Order: sequence, then C-alpha cells, then structure tokens
Amino acid sequence: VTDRDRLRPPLDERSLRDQLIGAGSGWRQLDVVAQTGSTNADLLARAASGADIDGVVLIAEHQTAGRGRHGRGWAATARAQIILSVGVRVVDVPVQAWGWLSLAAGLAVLDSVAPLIAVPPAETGLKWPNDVLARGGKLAGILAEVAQPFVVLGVGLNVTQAPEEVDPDATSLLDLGVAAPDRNRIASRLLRELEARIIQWRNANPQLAADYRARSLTIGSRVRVELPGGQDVVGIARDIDDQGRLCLDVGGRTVVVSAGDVVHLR
Ligand SMILES: [N-]=[N+]=N[C@@H]1[C@H](O)[C@@H](CNS(=O)(=O)NC(=O)CCCC[C@@H]2SC[C@@H]3NC(=O)N[C@@H]32)O[C@H]1n1cnc2c(N)ncnc21
Repeated sequence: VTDRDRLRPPLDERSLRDQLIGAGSGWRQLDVVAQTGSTNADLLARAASGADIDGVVLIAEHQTAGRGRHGRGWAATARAQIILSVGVRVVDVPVQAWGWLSLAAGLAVLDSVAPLIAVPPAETGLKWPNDVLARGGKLAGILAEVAQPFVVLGVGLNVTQAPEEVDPDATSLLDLGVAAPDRNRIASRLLRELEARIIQWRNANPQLAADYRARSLTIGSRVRVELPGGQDVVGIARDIDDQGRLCLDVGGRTVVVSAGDVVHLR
C-alpha cells in the first residue's frame, strides 16, 4: 500500500560498509544497487568472468526478475525487503557438505530477526530446506546456486512487504507486529550472523547442526514432501543427516530426501 512506502526509507550503503568491512570482518566488498534483475544472477555473472566473489556482498533495493528454487520466481517491490546475495568459496570443503551451507543461511536469517517479534507466535522457525516461517507465513526464502569454486547464497527477507504484493502465503516483519523495522540494523545483524554460520559450516562445527534442529519446524511434524518430478511423499520428518538431507519416516521405512517442497500437515 501507499502508506507502507513511508515505512520504507532507502538503505545506507556508506554506513553498512563502515560496520561490515574492516578488521574482524570477513566481508571484503559491499554494494547497494537501486535495482537489478537478480542479485544471484549478478554475482554468478561476476564469478563466470573471473572475479573473486568470496566475501562479496550485493544488496538490491528492488529486484525485478527474482529467482526461486527449481525454476520458480521471487516477487518484490522497492525497499520492501532485504534483497542480497553473498559469495562463498566452497572448493576447499567436501562436496557432500555443501547442502548444509543453505541450511546455515536460513539459521542466520532467523536469528537476525527473531528478537524483533514481540512474542513467539506458533510456527516461528525453519522449514526444510530454505524457509524461514513465522505464524505459518513465509518470512524469507534462501537460494544457493553453484559457480565453482563459489556458491552464491541469496536471501529474500520480507521486511514491510505486504503479502498482497507478492504471495498469499507470505508474511513480513511489519505484518508480524514490528512497527518500524530498520533495514539498516537488520541487514547488519543478518550479515554478521551469516558470517559466523559460514565459518561454522566451513569448519564442520557440530553447533551448526544442533542450532538448526533447535529451530526446525519440520522435524517431528507430519509432512507431505513434493519431490522433483511431481511425486508426493507423506510421512513424518525425523532428522537432518550429515549432508543436510531430510530424513523421513514412512510407516517404518526411512526415506532420505535431498530436495523438495515441504508442507506441514495438521
Ligand atoms: N509458493 N509460491 N509462490 C512464490 C514462489 O513460487 C515461491 C518460491 N519459493 S522457493 O521455491 O522455495 N524459493 C525460495 O524461497 C528462494 C527465493 C530466493 C530469493 C533471493 S532474493 C535475492 C536472491 N536473488 C534471487 O533472484 N533470489 C535470491 O515462493 C513464493 N514467493 C514469491 N515471492 C515471495 C515473497 N516475496 N515472499 C514469500 N513468498 C514468495
């Protein structure tokens, strides 16, 4: 709505750089662009042209051709979200562990906005694999894409984004009760949390898996998992394995899923 536009001041690039670039911080480069097609596509293009995108941060005020998992889109309007992509060098890490990098990102996003909520409503946590939920609504979506030797981590976090603007099952910090969300503070918290989780992932820290399970909305729930190819599997989510894959209990049989869409059942 037009009223929410007043609640959407521009990001401060200079200030974010002062806070996030320098001693004690792994981020080497940060840019805020007014608009782009897809921040993920941009960092992928940079890498494909020889640039070292490790520790590089790209933030867009607006994204006109956003991308979701397996061919889907991501909708946004100007200054209503935190829209960023991050480059991570991964070649030094075994390929089996790359799946955990995306789980780590969602954990970082959740922890960056969790205390801003007045009281924990039902369904505030992480849905496997790339979903930050709050009150059942999708608060943020994570997209990891490969460009050797890097992985580009993308985050779309609904700050003041109205569900009617993007998606019916969406929610935002504003629609959760946060009156005047400051994207500068939130982005700063987010990238600081993200830095910690990436280091943890890179060093195979046990705390990463433990912290994920503690915030998982999926583990322990009856779920319908829509597999790639259109097949549905119904069971009970039990655990995450060492590759970040979802372990399903289907009537006593174990089904391990590497990718798919999860729906929490009654
Ligand atoms: N159901 N469905 N429909 C929409 C779409 O089909 C679906 C896609 N979700 S998804 O397949 O699990 N993928 C994701 O959640 C990952 C999205 C990553 C976006 C980030 S933003 C910066 C970076 N650059 C990119 O191009 N992508 C990444 O989410 C719905 N959707 C679109 N915009 C949304 C909304 N702003 N908030 C919540 N949900 C919404």
